[PDB]
Formats: sequence, C-alpha cells, structure tokens
Amino acid sequence: SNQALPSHYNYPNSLTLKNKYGITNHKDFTNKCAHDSAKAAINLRQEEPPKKFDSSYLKYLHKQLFKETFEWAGHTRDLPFTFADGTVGVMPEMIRSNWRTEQPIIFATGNKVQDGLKNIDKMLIEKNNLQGLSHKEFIENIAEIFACLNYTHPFREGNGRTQRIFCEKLAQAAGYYLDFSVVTKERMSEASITAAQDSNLEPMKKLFDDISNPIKTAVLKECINSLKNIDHKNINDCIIVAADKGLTYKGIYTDNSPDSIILKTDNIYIICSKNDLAPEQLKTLKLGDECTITVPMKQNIENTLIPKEKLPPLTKNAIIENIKKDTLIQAKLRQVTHLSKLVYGSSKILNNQLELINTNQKSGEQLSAQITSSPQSISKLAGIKIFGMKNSMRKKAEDNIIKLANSIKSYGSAVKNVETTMIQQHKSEQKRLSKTVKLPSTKLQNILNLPEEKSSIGKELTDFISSLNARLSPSERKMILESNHQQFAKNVGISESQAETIIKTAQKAKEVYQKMQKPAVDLTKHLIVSG
Repeated sequence: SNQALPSHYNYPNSLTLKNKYGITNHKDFTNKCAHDSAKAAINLRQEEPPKKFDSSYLKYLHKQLFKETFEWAGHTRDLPFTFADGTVGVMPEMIRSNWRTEQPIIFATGNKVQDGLKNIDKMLIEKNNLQGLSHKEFIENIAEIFACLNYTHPFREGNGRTQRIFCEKLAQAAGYYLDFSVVTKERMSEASITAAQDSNLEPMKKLFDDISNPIKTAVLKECINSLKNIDHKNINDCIIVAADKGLTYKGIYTDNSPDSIILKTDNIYIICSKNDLAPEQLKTLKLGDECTITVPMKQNIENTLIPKEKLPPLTKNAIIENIKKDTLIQAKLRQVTHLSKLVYGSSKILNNQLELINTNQKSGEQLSAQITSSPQSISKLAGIKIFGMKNSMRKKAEDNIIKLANSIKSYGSAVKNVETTMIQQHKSEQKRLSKTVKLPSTKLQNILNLPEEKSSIGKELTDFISSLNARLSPSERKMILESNHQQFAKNVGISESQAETIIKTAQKAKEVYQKMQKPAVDLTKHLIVSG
C-alpha cells in the first residue's frame, strides 16, 4: 500500500534501520554504524568551530556523521523523507518510557520540531553563541539548549551524538572544554528525564557545570577510572556528581576512592575530595557509617605541605577499650578470673564488678573489702554447706577469697596507672599532630624540583626538614623512605596524590640537605665506650 509510514524507516518486521550498507542483521548494523560514527566524530572534533551555531550546522554535523550510513542522514524526522527504495518515512510522534516509572516521555511532535530549532537559533543569535557570558549564564543557557535539542529529537536516530558534538564545539568556542565520559549513563538519562517530564533543568545545569569545570571533571574521572563499581553496582548504573565548594552533604560513606570519598543520598553519590576534608574527619570516618561533610572554599588556605590534626580527646568508653587492650590489665584480669572461678565457681560472676572498676565505680578497695567481708553478696561461694557441712570446694574457696581480694586491689591500681600513662601518651601524640609543616619556599621548591642540581636557602631547608621530623612519626618517615604512599595517606589522613607530593618533596629535601653538607673538617665517630 503506497503511503507514508514510520515503519518504512526500518526493514520489514525488523529493528534494523534502513541503511546504505545493506546489512540487515541489527547487531552487525549497529557495530558498523558505531565504528564509522567514532571516526566521523573524531574528524569533526578536528575541525574548527563555525562563526555561527544554528540548525544548519547541526544538520551538517549529522550529515558528516551518518553520510555513509543513512539515506536520510541530515534530514529531520518530521520532514517526510523518500527512500531510494521507493518508501516514505515519517516520525510525527516519538515516545520513550522511563523503565523506573513506565510513564510516557513525549518528544517534539511534527512541526514543533522546526519551532524548537527556530527557537534555538534565536537564542544562539541574541546570546552571541554563548560567548562573553558569565559562568552561570553560560551554564544555564547551554543546559536549556541541550535539553531543548534532546526534547526536539530532530533526527530519527543519532541525535544524542550530534548533540554531544554540537555542545562540545559550542563550549570550545565559549572557551570551555567538555568531557561527557565522566557522565554516567544513569546520570545523563536521569537529567534528560527530569527535563522532559518535570522541566527541571537544575540537574542538567549541574551536569554541564561538572563537565565544564576542570577540577570537578578531574574528581569524577578519577573516581570513575579507579573504582569499577559503587555500592555493588556498575559505575555506569550509578548517578555520581561532584561536591560544590561551600555546601554541606549528609550521606553514607560507601566507597573510598584513592583521592576521594563517596557519600550516598537517596541513591545519588557525591564525590568529596579527600583534600577538602580535615585529617581528623577522615580518620574518624568509617566505611558504611552516616556522615556530614562541609566543603571548604579553600583548602591549604594556610598553605602547608603537611596539615595539622586536632586529635579529639579520649572517650570514656574508648579509655575502657584501650585499657582492655593493655596486656598488663589482661594479666591481672586473668589472675582475677582464675581466683573468681576458684572462689565462686565461674569467672563471669565477677565480670560485672570488674566492669564497675573500669568505669571508676565501686573502684579500688570498695570491691576488695566486699569480697573479704561479704563474699555471699556477689554470689554463692563455690562448694556446698548442707547441715553445716564444709565441702572441699567450700574450704578451697574460703582459702582463696583473700587472694581474690588482693588481685582485685592490684587490678584497680594497675587500671589507674595505665589510664594516667595512656592520657600522657595521647597528649604527646596531640602535640606531635598539632605541629605543621610549611610549604617549601618558591626558590627552595624550584631547587628541589630540578633533577641535575650540582646558605640562607640552606637554613630554610634545614628548618623545613626540622618541621618534617617534628610533625612526622618514625613509622611515617620510614614510609617516606620506602615510598609507601598508600599507607602514608592512610596514616596522616590525606589524598594519595597529596601524599605522593609530600613524599617526593621530602625525599628531594633530604638529598639536597645531604649534598649541601660536606663536613670532613673532622668526623667524631667510634666514641670511647671501654678503656
């Protein structure tokens, strides 16, 4: 039946679009089409941008992409197009269903396509191809243009890639560089769906901000490449965005990128640079927990090679756990539990009481006394006393009560001493961490960077190395020597790129300090130990 139908855009009873190649299998046709499309896109990106951006340039892009593929390459879907085969194709109505909601998503219909294009051109005329405009104006306008192009769906197929190239060249003209590879399939689809359904352009605006701002682009690209899965899901099937400075994000720490952390909020993942968090937070953060992170306007605001850590003061329950870890307390505890088993019949009987001493309640000789005078108060003493009988267990327990009390007193004294020493060590670590290392001066940095190489600057270098030795722990300095960037970043609480920067500058400082010095005036060695 001679007529104009959408079905004529495909081969009969087939998803394969009519093409010049002649291939009918959909798999082979898709593979060939994408293979040629990649080359066409590369060559198009080589070309210089046009003076004006309009519908005609988009048609040129589409034609150059699909010239070898589609007899209708370069022709809008709304315009009825005759095939050389004699058929006539039209696409007045286009719909797609978000699978999440199974709700209709309607593209432009009929001549509305043209209107959109016309409308677009008007904005691309008055707004001077989005040149000379602020960052925010450019983001808003390009988001509107891309969303209107997506809604228009001017070409039966291929409008996604042509839109990508058109926007890339337009931004290039505006001075920005766009990267869509850092855009997950889920994120792009969700932004497009919001725009098409609720006319929410804010997700699209954020997306274009992220792919136009190089720092956010680097953050997202780093996370995408390093991590191949998020929340047990493929990286593509996740909506991931970068954190914007000065805001707050309350989410769930789910994945640890080498230089970033990821927070989940309602299935949307936020990438927070480790370098935008204080070391105390990162040490405190534990994977799986709920967290609240605020993004600073500027890290290294006090430019420092190694940042400070404000060590939180010790918790009471943390004190209890630490003293439980201590091995002297463990030895005293095992002796006490042995005596408790002998006297009462089960160690656990006295455990509650032990816990009291841990919390500085009923502590010291309060329990010991209670053991000697009123052992029955805690529990029945080991053994039985029938008709006033004294079993062997009864005699043994009555003999061991005093040793139990003495062990308890020793345990309390040990707990007190251990707590005091623990507090002192924690304060010493706090003093070490409150130290800071200043960024090497520009001249010192230039010296350190130069490979060939060969006293005021020397004095600055010695001060820098002294700050290093003070701030760093011996273990961390060993990590410096062995170039253990991963564990160094773990210990000091920094991004691994920052950790590598620190390690390299420190190694250069050490070598330069060595080479500057040649003190052979005398070398005191082999001190006299015996006569």
